[PDB]
Amino acid sequence: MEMEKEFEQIDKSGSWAAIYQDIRHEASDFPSRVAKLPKNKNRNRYRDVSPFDHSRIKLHQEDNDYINASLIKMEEAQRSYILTQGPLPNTVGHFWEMVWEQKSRGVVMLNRVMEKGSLKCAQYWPQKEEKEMIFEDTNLKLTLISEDIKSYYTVRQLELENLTTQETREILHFHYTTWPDFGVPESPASFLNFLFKVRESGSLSPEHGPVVVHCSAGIGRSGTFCLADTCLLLMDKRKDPSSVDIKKVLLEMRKFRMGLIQTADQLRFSYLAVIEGAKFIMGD
Ligand SMILES: O=C(N[C@H]1[C@H](O)[C@@H]2O[C@H]1c1ccccc12)C1CCC1
Repeated sequence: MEMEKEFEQIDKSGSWAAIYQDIRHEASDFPSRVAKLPKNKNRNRYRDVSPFDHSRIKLHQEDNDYINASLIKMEEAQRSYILTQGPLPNTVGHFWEMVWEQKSRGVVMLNRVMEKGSLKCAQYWPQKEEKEMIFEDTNLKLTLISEDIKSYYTVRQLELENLTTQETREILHFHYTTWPDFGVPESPASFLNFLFKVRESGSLSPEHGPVVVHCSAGIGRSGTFCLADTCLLLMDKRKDPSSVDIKKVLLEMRKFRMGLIQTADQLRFSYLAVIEGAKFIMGD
C-alpha cells in the first residue's frame, strides 16, 4: 500500500502495536559473540543491546578492537551510517578513535546528557574553548572551536587532533536537544528541519566517511533518524515514489543492527516524518 493512506488505515483501526510486533518477529537474528566476551562488559551500556559480529565497527588496535557500534550500509540509497551507544566513562577515547579512523565528518546526538534524572551518556566533548580535552588511552586532543545554540538544536565546530601524527580535522557536532523525556514529538517539523541541516553540512555525503549517530542505546531515536533519511532519499531516486515501503526499509536496516525503532510510537512518528518530509522536498 501507499504510505499516507496505510497510515490513516492503521490509525483508524488502532493497530500500531500489531504492526510493530510483526516487524519484531520478522527481524534478523545474527550472532554478537564479541560483544558478550567478559573483557567487554564495561564497554556496553545495556546488556540487551549489542552489535552483530558481521557489521560491527572494529577499532584499529591489537589489544581490544571492540566498540558497541554498527555499520548500516544502504545499497540502493547509496548512504551509510554508523549507529552507536552514548559513550561511557571508559569508552570516550574509543568513540573519538572510531570517528578518526572511519574518516567521519559529522556526529549526530539525539539525547541530553541527563534525562529522567539519570545519566544517559558521558560529557564527551568540551564545553569551553579554553578547556580542551585529551584522551590519553587513544592519544587524541579535542577542542571546541565554536557553538551555535538554536531553539531546537545546537551545532558545534570541533577540532580533533591525532597527537601521534599532528594531523588535525574539523568535526561537526549536531545536537538535537528537544526530544521529550517520554514519548515522541507531537510534530515532526523540528526533527525534519534538523535532518535537513545535517544534510546541508556535507556530513552525509559520499566524500566523507559515514556519519556517527547516537542516542543512549543507539537504536531508538537513532533508528528514526536514519530510517527517515533513507526513505526520503529513495522517494527522490525512484520513478514511482509511492513504491517506497517503510516497513521493508526498516527490516533491511535491522539486518545491520538489532532493535532499530524501540516502540510503536516511534514507528508511527517515523511514518509521520517521511509523509510530511515528502511534501516539503517538492517540488514543494
Ligand atoms: O593512532 C592513534 N593513536 C596512537 C597511540 O599512540 C596508540 O597508538 C595509536 C593508537 C591507536 C589506538 C589505540 C592506541 C594507540 C590515533 C588514530 C585514532 C587514535
